[PDB]
Amino acid sequence: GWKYFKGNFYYFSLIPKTWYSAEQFCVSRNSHLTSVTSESEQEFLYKTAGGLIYWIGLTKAGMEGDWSWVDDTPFNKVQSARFWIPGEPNNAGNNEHCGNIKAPSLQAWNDAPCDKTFLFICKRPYVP
Ligand SMILES: CC(=O)N[C@@H]1[C@@H](O)[C@H](O[C@@H]2O[C@H](COS(=O)(=O)O)[C@H](O)[C@H](O)[C@H]2O)[C@@H](CO)O[C@H]1O
Ligand SMILES: [Ca+2]
Repeated sequence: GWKYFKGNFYYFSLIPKTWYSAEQFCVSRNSHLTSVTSESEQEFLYKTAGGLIYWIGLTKAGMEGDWSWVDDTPFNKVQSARFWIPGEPNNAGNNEHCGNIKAPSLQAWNDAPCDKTFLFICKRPYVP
């Protein structure tokens, strides 16, 4: 079921999970919840998501509560500003510490509670 895009395979889940249970599922398949580091990757993901919400590898880290990628890609605040839905991250209820892809637009990301269940997207490097 994995889809190939620019040197990576992607798994769009059929079953919803909390953010961490999803990450654990990805890790069990030698992958991680997906990072997003280019407009073309953002586009590939939101087009494939077809208007549905999917957990991605976005999650808060450090005392500052800075966003980070679970796959350890450094998070680039400047280059990522364009990828959030206007108004997000809005940290609703002081309890939105993980990130999903929501809107079918380059401006797609939202922060939501880690314990909410959504479909999720794993990313796995292809190694020739
Ligand atoms: C107890 C409760 O239901 N609280 C509501 C909040 O969830 C909600 O805050 C919004 O939550 C959405 C969730 O989007 S999601 O991807 O489906 O998880 C967005 O994150 C949005 O940014 C938040 O403002 C507020 C507003 O609808 O209503 C509360 O009652
Ligand atoms: Ca939010």
